[PDB]
Amino acid sequence: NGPIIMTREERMKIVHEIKERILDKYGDDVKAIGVYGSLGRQTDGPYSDIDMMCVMSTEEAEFSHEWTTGEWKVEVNFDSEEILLDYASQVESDWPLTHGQFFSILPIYDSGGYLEKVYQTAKSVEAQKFHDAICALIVEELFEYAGKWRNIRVQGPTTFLPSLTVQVAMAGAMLIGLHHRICYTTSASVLTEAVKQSDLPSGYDHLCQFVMSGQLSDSEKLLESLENFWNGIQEWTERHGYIVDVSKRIPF
Amino acid sequence: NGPIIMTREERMKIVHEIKERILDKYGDDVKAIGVYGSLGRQTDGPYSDIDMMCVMSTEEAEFSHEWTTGEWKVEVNFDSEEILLDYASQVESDWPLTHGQFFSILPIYDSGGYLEKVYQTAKSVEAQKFHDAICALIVEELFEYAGKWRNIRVQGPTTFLPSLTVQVAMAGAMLIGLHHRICYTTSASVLTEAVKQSDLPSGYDHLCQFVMSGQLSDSEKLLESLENFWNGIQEWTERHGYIVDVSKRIPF
Ligand SMILES: NC[C@@H]1O[C@H](O[C@H]2[C@@H](O)[C@H](O[C@@H]3[C@@H](O)[C@H](N)C[C@H](N)[C@H]3O[C@H]3O[C@H](CN)[C@@H](OP(=O)(O)OC[C@H]4O[C@@H](n5cnc6c(N)ncnc65)[C@H](O)[C@@H]4O)[C@H](O)[C@H]3N)O[C@@H]2CO)[C@H](N)[C@@H](O)[C@@H]1O
Ligand SMILES: NC[C@@H]1O[C@H](O[C@H]2[C@@H](O)[C@H](O[C@@H]3[C@@H](O)[C@H](N)C[C@H](N)[C@H]3O[C@H]3O[C@H](CN)[C@@H](OP(=O)(O)OC[C@H]4O[C@@H](n5cnc6c(N)ncnc65)[C@H](O)[C@@H]4O)[C@H](O)[C@H]3N)O[C@@H]2CO)[C@H](N)[C@@H](O)[C@@H]1O
Ligand SMILES: [Mg+2]
Ligand SMILES: [Mg+2]
Ligand SMILES: [Mg+2]
Ligand SMILES: [Mg+2]
Repeated sequence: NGPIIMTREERMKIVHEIKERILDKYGDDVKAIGVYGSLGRQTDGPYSDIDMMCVMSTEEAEFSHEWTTGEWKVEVNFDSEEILLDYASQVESDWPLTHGQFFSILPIYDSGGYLEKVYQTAKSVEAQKFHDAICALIVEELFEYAGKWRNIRVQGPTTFLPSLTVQVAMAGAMLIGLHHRICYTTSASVLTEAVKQSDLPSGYDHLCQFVMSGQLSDSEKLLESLENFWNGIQEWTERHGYIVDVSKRIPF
Repeated sequence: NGPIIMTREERMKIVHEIKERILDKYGDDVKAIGVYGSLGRQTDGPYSDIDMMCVMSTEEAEFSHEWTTGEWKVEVNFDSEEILLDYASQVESDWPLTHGQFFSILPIYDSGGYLEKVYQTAKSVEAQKFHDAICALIVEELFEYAGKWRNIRVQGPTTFLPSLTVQVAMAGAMLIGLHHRICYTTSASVLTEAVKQSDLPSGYDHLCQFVMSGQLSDSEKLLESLENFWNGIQEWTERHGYIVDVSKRIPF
């Protein structure tokens, strides 16, 4: 019934059982096996799960095995070296949430320093990619969110405002992480680490304190905190040179 | 800045200006042009944006133009017929959130009934795809969320509980939408439409009204409501046959 409590040593025993199954099934096509997530960081809790990544020599390989035993859960990703390195150098809007997995890999099997290659690739991403992701985030996510809460103020529904506020605070956290080109430790610590960073957009800290405390019932204060954060954004982007093109009416 | 107030008539003027550029640039490679989102449903609000889809004849075409003028925002997706039809028949975990776009397309240009083809494809998916997506959702998301809030109870951080509770309520809404094979109208109405459907898992209704009202500060009331919803999941999946074999420790 649900995830049960497990200690670190029992989880690692499962990891090596899976590693032996992987090597028995795929043999010399396995280049490397590593553990990421909290278990790879050696900070797994009693109810933490298991996340493993495998580097294959197998040409264009990209698949995953994700299952439960009813008591615990495992996910194993299988990728070719080319596919994995390409993904590790691609900066999407949620890069600060996702790509921390490449910075604390616990090696389990490695025939040729592949896990070190993935780490070097992830930490050497060209600065321009973060600049482009920040500008895309403002247009694709933040500008759209602003239209949604401004609609809520004039026509509702207020029952969406708590969920929307959570999404906006998360998007702002991604914006800060992209600026500092720093990945957050884990999903549970995204907002906690975001508000402790420097160069915050004005109004972001105040907005986060609603989400972190759970006080999301005052719709008129939420709308005002969102509006203050939005105004802070375009300040913030012109100070750091993240300028968005608003000049073309049809840009194709 | 942000999105300004616009009327429906101003939005439709922009749509026909964009369609007119599309035909000039791509000519006979344009199979169809349609409007989706709230404008395609003719329920756009004062701050709503513009969402358009374009079916191309050029095989493997898949690109998008998404921009702002500082005052309003537009997104135009360009897809080949095969890529679009394939996507319209694939049932992911967020299918109830995304695939409503194929059920209320406002036609603007159609050289061969392609927009009707996309609609028929979207509504003619065999039930097995929804059964598999429901089972995948429980393993990949709900079981994982249960481990995360159980970690919060024993080790924190409690500041993540409001955001996690919102994610669980959304995942439950996807679960209900997949069961009934009905997509939600828009993101703002996901929770409102989810709790009005029949055959809900026990405890989901109570959990949603925490999220819909914004009262997410009582951490222990949230944790108990989450556990009740999780218990409701097990009876609900048991009763409807969304069962996966969980007996093997490594099922590959
Ligand atoms: N593998 C290389 C590369 O991966 C790409 O795919 C992405 C992404 O699409 C995929 O997400 C998976 C979903 O597609 C699938 N439906 C369910 C899986 N559970 C998803 O896995 C990822 O998301 C969960 C989130 N619960 C991660 O588990 P966890 O919370 O325990 O976190 C462990 C560590 O992983 C990082 N992290 C945290 N949150 C996320 C999210 N939301 N996405 C991705 N990574 C996250 C964080 O550092 C944390 O410490 C799970 O580990 C994670 N794998 O996952 C991969 C990227 O990993 C493409 N398939 C392709 O380009 C190529 O294969
Ligand atoms: N086009 C065929 C197919 O699309 C696939 O791509 C997906 C998905 O990856 C993509 O999401 C876009 C992001 O990748 C991009 N970074 C930013 C874009 N803004 C995203 O567009 C989609 O998400 C927004 C969410 N705000 C949608 O806008 P909106 O709130 O105005 O909603 C309009 C209508 O669209 C439906 N809807 C609602 N929420 C969503 C979300 N989260 N995703 C997708 N659709 C949503 C709903 O019915 C509502 O009435 C935006 O319209 C939407 N396009 O978008 C497409 C899926 O549409 C692949 N690229 C590929 O398989 C192929 O191209
Ligand atoms: Mg984990
Ligand atoms: Mg995991
Ligand atoms: Mg819209
Ligand atoms: Mg839109």
